[PDB]
Amino acid sequence: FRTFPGIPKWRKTHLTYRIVNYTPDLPKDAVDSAVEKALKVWEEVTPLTFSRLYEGEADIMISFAVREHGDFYPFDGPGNVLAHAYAPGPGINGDAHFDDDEQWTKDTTGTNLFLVAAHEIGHSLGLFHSANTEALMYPLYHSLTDLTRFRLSQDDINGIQSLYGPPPDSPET
Ligand SMILES: C[C@@H](N[C@@H](CCc1ccccc1)C(=O)N[C@@H](CCCNC(N)=[NH2+])C(=O)Nc1ccccc1)C(=O)O
Ligand SMILES: [Zn+2]
Ligand SMILES: [Zn+2]
Repeated sequence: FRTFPGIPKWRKTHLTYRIVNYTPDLPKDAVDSAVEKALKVWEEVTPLTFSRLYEGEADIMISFAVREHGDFYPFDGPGNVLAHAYAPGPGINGDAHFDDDEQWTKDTTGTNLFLVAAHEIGHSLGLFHSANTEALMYPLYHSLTDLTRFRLSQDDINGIQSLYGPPPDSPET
């Protein structure tokens, strides 16, 4: 995890997101699921909340692109960069791009989209590669016998929480 020159942090908890386009491999709902999942993954370790917008300009407008797609980060075929994302902010910032020139799956068999989505989103949220191998923010793909149990490492939470931090358990004191 990391911050930025100005400290990454949205001024609102009620965030919005949107998938501009999908990949010629997965179904729509399936793709959106990856985000829906990535979001929840962080929702578990932040007070933040999310909402989808059938139309309009959402805060996190997730949009895929192959090869060149603006800026200076030209995709190229399958493999390599699976998905990249920038710190939070207007314009290029907040957004997240995947590789449309790559296969995708909804579980541990292909390049688990959600698994990748929870990484890119991390950049969007305001944290970068962490110092743990079990972490999904690590600069290397990481799977599990059962992703249905997957979780972010303390390394990841460290930042996501340090920048925010959800409330304690209700049934307490
Ligand atoms: C590209 C961006 N996103 C990562 C996701 C890594 C990840 C880890 C754990 C769970 C999900 C996702 C990514 O796609 N990394 C690439 C490496 C990009 C190197 N770029 C460069 N040198 N300019 C990656 O891991 N590719 C890859 C694909 C298949 C197998 C192994 C690695 C990043 O590197 O920060
Ligand atoms: Zn990009
Ligand atoms: Zn990364």
